[PDB]
Amino acid sequence: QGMNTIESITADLHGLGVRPGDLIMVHASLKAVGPVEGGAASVVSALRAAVGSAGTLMGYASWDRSPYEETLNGARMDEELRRRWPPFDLATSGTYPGFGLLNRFLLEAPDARRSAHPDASMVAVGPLAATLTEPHRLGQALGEGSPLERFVGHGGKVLLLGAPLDSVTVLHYAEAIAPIPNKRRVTYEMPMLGPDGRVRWELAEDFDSNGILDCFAVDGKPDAVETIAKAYVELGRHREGIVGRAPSYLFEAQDIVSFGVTYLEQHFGAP
Ligand SMILES: [Mg+2]
Repeated sequence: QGMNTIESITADLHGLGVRPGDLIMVHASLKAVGPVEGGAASVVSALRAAVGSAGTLMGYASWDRSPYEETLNGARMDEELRRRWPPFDLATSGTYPGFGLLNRFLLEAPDARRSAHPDASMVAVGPLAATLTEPHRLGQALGEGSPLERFVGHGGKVLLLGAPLDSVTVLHYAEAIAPIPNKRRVTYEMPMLGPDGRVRWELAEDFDSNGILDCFAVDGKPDAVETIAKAYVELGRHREGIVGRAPSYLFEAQDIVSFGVTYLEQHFGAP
């Protein structure tokens, strides 16, 4: 039909390998998925149907008003602002649109929870929701201690619904743990909520999310996430298929992270 349905999307997910009980991190382009009856909310319903009440869904929500670049690497932050930057509120603050409209609807799903790192904020729904979303500290955006580390430890799977291979966020965790030199770092500041005296701008120091090494940080050229995912795809371990009208991928998170660490060691462990 012109519009896929909750049930037809659930069938496509199952055919791609999603199973009841799974922990799924989703990156979607809902335009690639195409019209579904009831819109993006019905895509969440289908995913929930696919993983059952025991499964957990997860998404990279971030924040539509994050001051990442405005505070990046000791930038003179322009107090022209006079600090009326909107506070990061877990329930009301918007998601970063670049990571997909679906994260807004995961947030609206029943009993969904959201992590407190404003720039790296994660949404999760299901038994593992609090486990995944707490703790989430400045300086632990995507690496050790982050929700990504626990997503990998709990056997998560990465679902791309028409999103490109560079959107595989769990490979930022592989970047963080890979025993190689010359890894790039950044610094920025975020409005925290500390000892309930409102906003306290606090500082983070973390690995660079836009290029872990110099050669991966060039514009117009593949970053490490894309480079590694493409190389991993050649093994034929992942699953591919259509969901709705979107070319889609399902990856085992432990395996692609382990591949990514191996890849980075074999290629950049020399310097
Ligand atoms: Mg369990």
